[PDB]
Amino acid sequence: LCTRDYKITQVLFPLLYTVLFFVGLITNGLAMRIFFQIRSKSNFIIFLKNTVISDLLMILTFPFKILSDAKLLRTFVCQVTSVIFYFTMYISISFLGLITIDRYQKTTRPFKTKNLLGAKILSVVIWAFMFLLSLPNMILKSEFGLVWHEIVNYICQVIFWINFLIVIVCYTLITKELYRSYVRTADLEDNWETLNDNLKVIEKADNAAQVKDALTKMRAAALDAQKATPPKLEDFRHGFDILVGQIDDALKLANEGKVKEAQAAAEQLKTTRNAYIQKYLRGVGKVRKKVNVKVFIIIAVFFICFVPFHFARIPYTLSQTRDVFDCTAENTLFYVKESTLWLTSLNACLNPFIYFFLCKSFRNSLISM
Ligand SMILES: CCOC(=O)c1cc(C#N)c(N2CCC(C(=O)NS(=O)(=O)Cc3ccccc3)CC2)nc1C
Ligand SMILES: CC(C)CCC[C@@H](C)[C@H]1CC[C@H]2[C@@H]3CC=C4C[C@@H](O)CC[C@]4(C)[C@H]3CC[C@]12C
Ligand SMILES: CC(C)CCC[C@@H](C)[C@H]1CC[C@H]2[C@@H]3CC=C4C[C@@H](O)CC[C@]4(C)[C@H]3CC[C@]12C
Repeated sequence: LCTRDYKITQVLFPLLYTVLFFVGLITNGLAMRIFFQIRSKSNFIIFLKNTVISDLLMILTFPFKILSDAKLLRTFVCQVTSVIFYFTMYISISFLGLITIDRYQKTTRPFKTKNLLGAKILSVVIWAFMFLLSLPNMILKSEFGLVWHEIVNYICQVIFWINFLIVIVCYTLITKELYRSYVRTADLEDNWETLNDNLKVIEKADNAAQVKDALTKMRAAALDAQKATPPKLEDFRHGFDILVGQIDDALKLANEGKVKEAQAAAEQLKTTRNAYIQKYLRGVGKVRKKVNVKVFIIIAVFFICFVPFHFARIPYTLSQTRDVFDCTAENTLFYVKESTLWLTSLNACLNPFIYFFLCKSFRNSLISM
C-alpha cells in the first residue's frame, strides 16, 4: 500500500549487504584459519573462538537477504534464515558481554600476567539456550506462535539490556582507573617542573619577596612529590629530606634577609649529588596501565552495531494505538529498522578487529601471512 524508492529498497541495501558478505567472509575466513592453529590457554581465546562461528553463521544469512530485497518456498527460506540471524546476533551480544568482563578482570590484575573448563560449559549453555528458544520460531498458523514470538523478543531484549549494562559498568570502572592513573602521573610531573621552574626565578630574582615566594612554591612541590613517592620495596626517604632541607635552608636565609646567600643555598640543588638525588627520586615515582586505544575497541564495536537497533525499538514499542496510518511514518519506521539491522550485521565485519587489536598471537599470525 505504501511505496518506497526501488533505488534504495532493491539496489542500495542488497549492495550494502553484498559488501558485508564478501568483507565478512574473507576476514572471518582467515580468522578461523588462525584460531584453528592456536590453543585455548585463556577464557578470552575461548569466547573469541565462539564469536568466529557466530560471525560465519551471520554472513551465511546475507545471500538470502540480498536475493529477497533485490526481488530475485521462497517465503519459508527467508523465514528460517531470519530466525538464524537473530539467534546469531544475540549470541554475539552474549559473548561480547563475556569478553568485556574478561578484559575488565585483566585490567584489575597486575600488568603482563582454572576457568578453562567453566568457560567451555558457559559457552555451551549460551548456544543451547538460544537454539532452544529459536526452535519454535522456525517450523512451529497457531496463536501459540504469536505469544511465543512476543516471549522470545522479550527474552532477547533482556539479553541486550543486561549486556549493555555490563559494558557501561565495566567501561565506567576502566575510565575511572585510567583517569586516576593519568591525574597521579601529571600532578607528579607538574610537581618536579614547578620545583625546576622556580629555581630559574630565584637565579634571575632581585629582591627577597621574589626569592621567598619561589622557595614557598618549591617546598610545597617537593613535599607533594614526596607524598606521591612512597618508599620503594627492595635512600628515597632520605633523598627528599636533603632536597626539602636545602629549600628550608634557603627559605630561612631569605626570611632573615640575605638574598645572595639564599640564591646560593637554592643553587646547591644543582650540585652533582643533589641533581643525582632529584634524577633518582623522579625515577622511583615514574612507576604500567591498560592501553586506552586498544581496550575501548569492544565498547566502540558494541555501540556502533547493537546500540542503535535496540534504542530505536523503544519509541516504536510503546506509542501507537495498535498501528499508524500515515505513509510518511510507516516509511520512516522501514528505513530506521532496515538501517539499524544493517549496523547490527556489520558486527560480523567488525569482530575480526577485536581479534587483531586485543590478541597478540592473532596479530603476529596475520602479519606473518
Ligand atoms: C533467539 C532468536 O530469536 C528470534 O528468532 C527472533 C528474535 C527477535 C528479537 N528480539 C526478533 N525480532 C522481530 C521483530 C523486531 C521488531 O520489533 N520489529 S518492529 O516491530 O518493526 C520495531 C522496530 C523498530 C525499529 C527498529 C527495530 C525494531 C525485533 C526483532 N525476531 C526473531 C525471529
Ligand atoms: C536488569 C536489572 C534488574 C538490573 C540487573 C543488572 C545486572 C544483570 C548486571 C548489570 C551490570 C552487571 C555487573 C557488571 C560488573 C561486574 C564485574 C565483573 O567482575 C563480574 C560481573 C559483574 C558483577 C556484573 C554482574 C551483573 C550486573 C550487576
Ligand atoms: C561508517 C559506518 C558506521 C557505516 C555508515 C552507516 C550509515 C551512517 C548510513 C549508510 C547508509 C545510510 C542509509 C541509506 C538509505 C537511506 C534512505 C534515505 O531516504 C534516508 C537515509 C537512509 C535511511 C540512510 C541513513 C544512514 C545510513 C544507514
